Amino acid sequence: ATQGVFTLPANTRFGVTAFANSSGTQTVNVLVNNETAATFSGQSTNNAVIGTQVLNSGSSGKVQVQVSVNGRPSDLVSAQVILTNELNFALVGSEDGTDNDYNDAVVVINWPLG
Amino acid sequence: ATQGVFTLPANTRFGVTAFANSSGTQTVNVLVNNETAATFSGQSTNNAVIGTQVLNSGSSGKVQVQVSVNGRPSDLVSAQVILTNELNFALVGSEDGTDNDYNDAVVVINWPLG
Amino acid sequence: ATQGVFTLPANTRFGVTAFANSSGTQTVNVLVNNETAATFSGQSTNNAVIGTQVLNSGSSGKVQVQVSVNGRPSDLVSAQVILTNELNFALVGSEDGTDNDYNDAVVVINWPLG
Amino acid sequence: ATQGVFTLPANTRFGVTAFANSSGTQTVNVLVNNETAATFSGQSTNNAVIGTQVLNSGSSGKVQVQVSVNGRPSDLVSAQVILTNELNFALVGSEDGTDNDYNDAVVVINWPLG
Ligand SMILES: *C(=O)C[C@@H]1O[C@@H](C)[C@@H](O)[C@@H](O)[C@@H]1O
Ligand SMILES: *C(=O)C[C@@H]1O[C@@H](C)[C@@H](O)[C@@H](O)[C@@H]1O
Ligand SMILES: *C(=O)C[C@@H]1O[C@@H](C)[C@@H](O)[C@@H](O)[C@@H]1O
Ligand SMILES: *C(=O)C[C@@H]1O[C@@H](C)[C@@H](O)[C@@H](O)[C@@H]1O
Ligand SMILES: [Ca+2]
Ligand SMILES: [Ca+2]
Ligand SMILES: [Ca+2]
Ligand SMILES: [Ca+2]
Ligand SMILES: [Ca+2]
Ligand SMILES: [Ca+2]
Ligand SMILES: [Ca+2]
Ligand SMILES: [Ca+2]
Repeated sequence: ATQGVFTLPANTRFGVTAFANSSGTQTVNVLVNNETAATFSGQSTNNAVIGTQVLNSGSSGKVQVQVSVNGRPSDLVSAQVILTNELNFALVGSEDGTDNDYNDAVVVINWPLG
Repeated sequence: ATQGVFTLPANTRFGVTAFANSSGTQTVNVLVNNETAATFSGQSTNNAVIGTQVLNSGSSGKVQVQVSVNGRPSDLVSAQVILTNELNFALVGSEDGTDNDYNDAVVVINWPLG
Repeated sequence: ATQGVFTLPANTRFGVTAFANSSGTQTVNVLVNNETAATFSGQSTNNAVIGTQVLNSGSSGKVQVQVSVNGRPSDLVSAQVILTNELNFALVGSEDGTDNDYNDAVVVINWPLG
Repeated sequence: ATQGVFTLPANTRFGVTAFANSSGTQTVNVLVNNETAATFSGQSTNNAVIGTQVLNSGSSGKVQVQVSVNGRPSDLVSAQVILTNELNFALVGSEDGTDNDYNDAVVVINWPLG
């Protein structure tokens, strides 16, 4: 199944934050309407924040997260969860190796903001 | 129901990160085994990270998030989600006022790390 | 926070199914735009299906699950989860007493159908 | 990533229920101890319940859902959600064709019971 693709409400501000847990340097690309809107790159085995940014979902609402390590795409897992019919999380994990911890880059998208 | 209480695997490192979206100054207490382990505070209407830390869940695994603003406990919402039977998110939103956006302090707990 | 309220897409067929795990007889009311659209009643301590139905989310998309035992509202817990940006679950648990198992009536809403 | 595999608490009763939404007849296999513990079969495009059962999660607690249509494995998507730290849902969708609706068989596992 496709993973890391989410339809946000259109024209809505959202936060995106990435954490790293791997010996490999992680590159996280965030696309809005198929166009790169943010890129974070960092390395940590202690869950450091390698980037955080406020974006806007634009006219289409389409948001896609991609993760790669030294140019190789990581395998993604994702889901969206909504609490009290209001608070939204779009969640991504990724695996760059063999251990299937799926935390090598962890990406959290949250909305609404403000 | 009770919200913001999670049973993590015991003796396991986890990340905890808080974001703010409110005119009010948020005070976020993170309790492990019923004792305060971290306190994040700050103010933002733009989803700023007001704290991020690595903690150990200890012998009980019990982690609780509490949020105060204006000297009163915010109303909390929460859930835990597990992806590919490996990657865990414990999610918290909170409401300090009347608009029920539930984003005034947003807390993300993630594990495993490393 | 309000629980058991979900915004579905307008005019969309959805499934609703309820299970019982309590000595109390469970009554599950499903409202679509604030009007009762289905009602299930039954008693089981073994997860029996007390009702399943297909409904239409109608013009508003607003679907509300209420659970009561002989007219007394149970405490509710709920969330929505979306898998691969397409498959939606709206989940409800409920507690009619003191033990906090939250399974006394369990309600699953799923869409799309077909 | 692997989908449809969940760690339940060991030696614990759980409910498993499947719904069908496809022209193809769905075959849902539920494994405990890596061995088939239940199989549900049926055909519906209207979310019919094609099986519901109570099982014990066994020695390991590992429960796996597989779905096939005329013997061909469907692609699976899954996640687990925990509400109020008590009520657990393990959720599966499956895709037998080209439309990416992932509802062709929908499987819900819930625990605890009683
Ligand atoms: C090696 O590069 C694998 C890599 O880094 C490890 C430290 C660990 O985080 C592993 O999960 C990750 O795939
Ligand atoms: C007043 O302090 C209310 C408060 O701040 C607003 C800017 C908005 O974020 C609202 O959701 C929050 O409760
Ligand atoms: C009353 O007996 C309590 C009630 O029924 C029990 C059998 C058990 O399911 C409990 O969770 C429920 O609240
Ligand atoms: C075959 O026709 C495809 C199959 O059945 C359809 C009626 C629809 O449910 C589709 O999602 C499913 O894959
Ligand atoms: Ca890894
Ligand atoms: Ca890792
Ligand atoms: Ca608010
Ligand atoms: Ca706010
Ligand atoms: Ca109960
Ligand atoms: Ca019960
Ligand atoms: Ca399909
Ligand atoms: Ca289908």
